[PDB]
This record gives sequence, C-alpha cells and structure tokens, in this order.
Amino acid sequence: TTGSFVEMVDNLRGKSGQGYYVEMTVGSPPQTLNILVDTGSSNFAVGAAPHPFLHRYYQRQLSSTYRDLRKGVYVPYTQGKWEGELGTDLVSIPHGPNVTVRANIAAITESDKFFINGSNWEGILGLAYAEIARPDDSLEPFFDSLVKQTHVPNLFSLQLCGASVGGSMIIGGIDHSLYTGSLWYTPIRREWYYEVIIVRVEINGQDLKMDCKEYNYDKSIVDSGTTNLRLPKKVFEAAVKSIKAASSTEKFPDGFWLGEQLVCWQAGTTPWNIFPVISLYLMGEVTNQSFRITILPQQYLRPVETSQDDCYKFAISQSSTGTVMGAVIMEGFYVVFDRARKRIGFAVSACHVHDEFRTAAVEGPFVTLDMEDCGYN
Ligand SMILES: C[C@@]1(c2cc(NC(=O)c3ccc(C#N)cn3)ccc2F)Cn2cccc2C(N)=N1
Repeated sequence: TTGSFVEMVDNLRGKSGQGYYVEMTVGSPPQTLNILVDTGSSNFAVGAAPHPFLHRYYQRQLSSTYRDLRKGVYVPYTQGKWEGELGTDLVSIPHGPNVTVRANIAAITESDKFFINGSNWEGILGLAYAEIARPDDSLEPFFDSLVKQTHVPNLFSLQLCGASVGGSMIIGGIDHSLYTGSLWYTPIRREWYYEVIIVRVEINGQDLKMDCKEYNYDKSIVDSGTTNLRLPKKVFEAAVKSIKAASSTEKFPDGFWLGEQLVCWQAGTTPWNIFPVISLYLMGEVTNQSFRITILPQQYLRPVETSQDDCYKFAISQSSTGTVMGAVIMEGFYVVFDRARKRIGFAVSACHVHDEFRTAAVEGPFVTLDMEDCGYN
C-alpha cells in the first residue's frame, strides 16, 4: 500500500509565500511549464498569451497534438480573474508517474490580478473534483483523465516542506520515506472540494469550547492553493484570544495578529516555546473515533526576508467561506488524498520545520461522540 516513488521525491519548488509548483510539459514537441499544485480548484489552466509576469507560455500553434474545443471560459475569483479558450493536448509530468495523457486545458488569453509577479509558475493544476470545474462538471479535471487513461491508482499525496520552499507530489502512491508514525484518515465528506469535518480545536491543550458546527461553517476544506489557516469569524476570534494569552510573556502590536505587521527577533533567537501549538481534531473512519493533528508556531509564523534579524508574519486569518486548511496546516504533515477510498490521510511530515523540543504530531484515537452533528447540513 506504500513504497518507494523515487522519481517524484522532491519534485515541488516554490518561492516563500507564493505557491508550490510542479514542472509539467504540454504539447508536441513538449513545452515546459511550472504549474501551481492546487487542491482547492479543478481546472488545468495555463498561460497561453504574453503577460508581463509570464516569461513563457503555452503556444498552441507549435503543438501538433493540440485540438481546439471551440469554447471560451471565464473564471472570476474574489481577488483576480482570467478568461481562456478550451482545448486539449498531451500532458506529462517529467518528475512524475512516467505517463503521457490527453487532458483538457484552459489556455489563458486574458487575466487581471491572477498571475503573481515573481511566483515562477505559469499555470495551475486544479486537483479537486469536477463539481467545481469551470465552466461546469462536463470538463473532466486532469487527475480524473490521468487515472482513466493509465493504470495510476486513484490517489495522490502531498508533502509541502516550507523552510526557497520545496516538497513532493507523489502521483498514484504513498511514499514511505516522507512521513513517520501512523497515517490517520478522515473521510472526504463530499466530492467537490476536499471537504472534511473538524470535531474539536485546542490551543496548547486548552479546548476552544464552541459548538463544533462553528468549526465547519459553512465548510471545512484542505487547500494547497492557500497559504494561511483560515477560520470562520467566530472561531478566528476565539483562537486569537487564546494564542495571545498563551504567548503573553511577550506583547505584540494588534496589527501583528491581523497579519499586517511583522514581528522580529535577533537572528537565531526566535522564542518558539512561548507560542502555543494548535490542534485540530478530525473525524475518524470508525464510529465515535477521532484523531488530531498538531502544528507549531514554525508553521503559523511564516518567515519573511536588517539581515541580522529573523522576521515573521502571523498566518492565521479570517474566512467568510468556512475553514481553509492551507499550507499552514499542510506543511506539518504528509497528506494523502485517497480518492479511491474517499478519505484524506495525515501523518507527521519527515521534512517539517521544528525545534529540538517540539515536533508536529498526529495522534489517535479519541472518543468523540456525535461527530455527524459537527457537519453544517
Ligand atoms: C485558483 C485559486 C488560486 C490559488 C492561488 N494560489 C496562490 O497564489 C498560492 C500562494 C501561496 C501558496 C502557499 N503556500 C499557495 N497558493 C493563486 C491564484 C488562484 F486563482 C483560487 N483561489 C482563491 C482562494 C483560494 C484559491 C485556490 N485554492 N485556488
């Protein structure tokens, strides 16, 4: 069920704070592009016209295998938007599963506030399900097509390392060398986003003590396309108050807790131990069982490049659309998106940033009753 996937180890790169990307090729002969790994969307969208932030793009007229689907697509986000032309081409991942598949491609011809200056990615690989694909669910996502066309198991796993950044996307398997300890699995509640259920939250062991529906209002998802741990308004406010109280041996400006200002220390003297750990309990696979994943301040204090000082941004923030377990969560763990068994596994990542005295953790089981109640029905 696990093993060695040696070609896919260390295939992810990124700039600190701008996205984890994998190298892919599109077309014949192959055109190389860096593509953002994104579990919170479902389109394979690539830049396909010049743009000041893109130093290369998909040139359909140079690909003998390109097929025009003759239909536009317009995708607005909250901050940013793009428009493109639908088609297909042959697609590979050079440091991947050693197969070439024909996939749908949204060739981006126009955009605003979508490509990031200096991010070094020219497109996005949306790994979620068809239900949120644009323009609709008839456009099969990349991974659906890869599994149908090859013998690749219906599973992928992500190890995002953090502290420039790097990691691994294992297509079709679970690499045993990227984690320690047990893999603990939570159910995928519904196949659209990768939706999970949080049943309990602690700050340094102290229960936040809310109706567990508040943790999942109106949904809880696992999203590699988001930096922060994003929490509903009522949950975020309770969490910040508890983190303040636990770290009260040092006081910081209010703007730090809003993510608007950096706090610094003399290089090497960052006092990790005064900051608390953060635990999310996830619904288990067995009735009345949960497990918990625990991250450190090394995950939610994110480094920002005086060279003699280490400075950081607080990366827990408020969400209007439910909980988003972003890179802040995922960088503590090796996360298994087991689509075949409709579950998401977590294990202590073998590359996660920590100190001599604390590590990230995945522990279980715990008797948690009435866990279906925690879902926003
Ligand atoms: C397609 C979408 C998207 C993601 C991104 N990602 C980054 O810039 C990004 C930046 C840093 C990390 C990390 N460490 C990960 N990602 C950029 C554009 C975009 F359009 C839309 N969107 C809105 C909110 C969340 C999402 C999402 N999951 N994907």
